[PDB]
Amino acid sequence: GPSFPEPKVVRSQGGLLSLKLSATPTPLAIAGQRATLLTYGGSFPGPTLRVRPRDTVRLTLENRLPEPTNLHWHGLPISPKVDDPFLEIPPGESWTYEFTVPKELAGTFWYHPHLHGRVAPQLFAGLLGALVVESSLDAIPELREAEEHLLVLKDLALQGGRPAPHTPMDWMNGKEGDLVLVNGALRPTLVAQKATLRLRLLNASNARYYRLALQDHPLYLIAADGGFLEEPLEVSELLLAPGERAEVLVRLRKEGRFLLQALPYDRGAMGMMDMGGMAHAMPQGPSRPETLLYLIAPKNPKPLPLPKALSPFPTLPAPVVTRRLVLTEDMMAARFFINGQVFDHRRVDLKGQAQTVEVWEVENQGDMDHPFHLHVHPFQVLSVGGRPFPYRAWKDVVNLKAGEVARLLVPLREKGRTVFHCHIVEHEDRGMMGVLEVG
Ligand SMILES: [Cu+2]
Ligand SMILES: [Cu+2]
Ligand SMILES: [Cu+2]
Repeated sequence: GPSFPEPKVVRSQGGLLSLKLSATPTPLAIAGQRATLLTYGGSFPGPTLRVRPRDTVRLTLENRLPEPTNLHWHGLPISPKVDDPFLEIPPGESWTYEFTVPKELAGTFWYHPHLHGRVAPQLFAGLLGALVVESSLDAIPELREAEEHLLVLKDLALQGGRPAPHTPMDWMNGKEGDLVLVNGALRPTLVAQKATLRLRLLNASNARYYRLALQDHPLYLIAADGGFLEEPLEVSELLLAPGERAEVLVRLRKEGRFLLQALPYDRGAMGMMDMGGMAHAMPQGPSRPETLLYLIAPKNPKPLPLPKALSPFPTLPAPVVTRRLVLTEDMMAARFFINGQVFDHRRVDLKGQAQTVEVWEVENQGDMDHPFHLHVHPFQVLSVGGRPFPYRAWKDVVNLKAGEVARLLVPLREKGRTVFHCHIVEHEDRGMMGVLEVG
């Protein structure tokens, strides 16, 4: 096939994407070995769904797993009566998700399970896929002429031909695997045919971070989790925490082979040591560097000019309330808290008013990085760690290093009961989740 593997794309037809998708244990060949994963649509990753604004999506999920499951339409500002974090599809049963894609939307989104207590093993086993909302901005020449690819960043560990089980330490840290894959392939080669690449990036890992850097090149950020920036932003590297997305332009500068790497990054994962005293927790330190893919430039590359503008970001109404949510950890118990509490599906933690704007101050008082995710209501990151954010764009995951405060501007959109949680999904399963009701 193509030198660069990418998930099969399913496109809406005549404004309708109608698709049956099974969640099933699936034999397959992955990274040169046979393994049985849990997949959507028989593939790892699941198929990429490509839609336009105002399309209707009608997705029937058939659960052929031995445990209940559901879908989270991660990043989509749709109703929590559709993107229902409390829904349970029992084994053997089916459920149809039907929604309209919002008119003012563009970017890379994704779908994965969100059944509390079971997310980490199901996501780690292979249950995820991308959703792309294509926009009229994709027709400006500087983007239309670029060579576009999706890069699903997800790691894996195998044991006896199956996803490796979760250990107690995995529940504390979030599980990372030794197979660091792109679109389910081990260090694939991308033989570029054009000098400008447009790369949609998705961190679909349980817990692994990707400190992205392309050898000898900057990256030009053009979209965050949930929409375009206002103009391209040059970066030397780009950290993608679990659940985050980005879109970048790569302007290949000369012929040759360039490594795209996940540079060493210390997210605060912990190990245990015994040095004659008692057993003590000790930092794992930075991750070892990983090569994600080999990028081969074309002959005599002459990249397009960057676009001068992308999408203006909405001027939001003045906020009507400021909220403070404090993240803490009990590492040895693998328990994780928001404002001193663990998730309870019966308890409403925040009550807000639809079509008002709130300021959310999220403070990480733990020692690990925590990627904070809010369902249903995309937000504008104002600042993190006391540093103003260098661009305006819709995000739905914000990474907090130890001690940092993020200030978010949160317009409340669809009414209903939804959740916010750490997207180290082990931490969510172990209680770092709360309930927001919008009325
Ligand atoms: Cu998610
Ligand atoms: Cu969630
Ligand atoms: Cu966390």
